[PDB]
Amino acid sequence: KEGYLVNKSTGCKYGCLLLGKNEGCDKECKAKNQGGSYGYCYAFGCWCEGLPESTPTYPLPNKSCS
Repeated sequence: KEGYLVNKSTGCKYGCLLLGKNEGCDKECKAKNQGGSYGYCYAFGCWCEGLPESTPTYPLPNKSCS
């Protein structure tokens, strides 16, 4: 399961504006905690491809955000 970097506390995904493979997004989306294989900007959200079934994906099952 892939998906945006949804903040595990607020349920707010880390949204981009500049779509495609964002370098900054790559850093967070393909970060250690994330474990993803790819990190880019889908619909102004950090879409982490290669994501574990353990890594939460927007939106959170606790809280929602924009």
